Amino acid sequence: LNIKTMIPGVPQIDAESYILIDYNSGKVLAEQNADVRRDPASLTKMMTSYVIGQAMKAGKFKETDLVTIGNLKPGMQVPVSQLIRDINLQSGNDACVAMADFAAGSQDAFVGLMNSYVNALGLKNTHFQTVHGLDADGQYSSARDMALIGQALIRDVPNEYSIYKEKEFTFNGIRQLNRNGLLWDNSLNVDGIKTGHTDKAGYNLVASATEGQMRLISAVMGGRTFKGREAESKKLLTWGFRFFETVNPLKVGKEFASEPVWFGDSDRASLGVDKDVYLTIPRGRMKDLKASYVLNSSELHAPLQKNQVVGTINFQLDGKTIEQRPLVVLQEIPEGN
Repeated sequence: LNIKTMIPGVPQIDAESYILIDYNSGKVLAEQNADVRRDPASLTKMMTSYVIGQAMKAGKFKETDLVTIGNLKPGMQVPVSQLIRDINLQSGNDACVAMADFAAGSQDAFVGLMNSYVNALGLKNTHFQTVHGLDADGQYSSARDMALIGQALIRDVPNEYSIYKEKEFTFNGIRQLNRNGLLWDNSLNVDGIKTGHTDKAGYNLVASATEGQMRLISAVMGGRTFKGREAESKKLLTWGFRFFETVNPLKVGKEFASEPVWFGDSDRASLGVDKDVYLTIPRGRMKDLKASYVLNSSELHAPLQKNQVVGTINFQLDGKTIEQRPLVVLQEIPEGN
């Protein structure tokens, strides 16, 4: 029933590894060697910028604060806004060392923070050695881990992430461009990430684009040619938006169902979810998306705690449950008698 339930063929991507994920759902739309350990090269500055965003989020320093350059010439004073624009748009290696020392006291302690953020994110194939990644040796990542770093940037530090769409900034009366060529592509709404090239790392790009409420993240690593620098990723984004859509069937705190309660201070339980429901399904099939729920006991008896789990919501497509979520009590019901 062949055109409704059709599974699209993934385009040909000329690179060694790639992954395409939906920012909200976390769904994996396409993947090839996504867990293979490779050199991220200057994609390493994504994690560097993540750690800086977290420090600014926590109030440790601000954009208007002044940084002294040490061992861009030594002893000049540069605002944080400039140094992080240099890191984010230009990938400047100087600015990474000046910021690591400002923020963490030394490079090594900063590297120590990079790698604990790797474990906090759950990344299983990334490890850093320097703040900048210049050393063609020894440090590694994967297309999957790099896209997950991209997502955490957008999610955890939105004030850091908003800097990556700036097209230009002025280092000292010197106008500097963002190096991410996809920002000027009028066919897409790209607002991110990082570009990097090393003869052994190949061409690498972590991009993010939006269409409607939908956000996609791609990571292509070890791209083989100059002319596919931007084009390969643009293929993959475009493909993902053409065949898929992300819908949001249920938000936190909304009443999904209502069920009778025995023995409490009220006779009805307001039921829902404790986390937002985002799903990624084949474009155009929403009106076929059905939701239903099953309870774990026949009668809901009091007491009920707020966010207690009393069942499961089953999201279905073609008689296929594509996702299940815990159904929770949205408002506490103390035992009445």
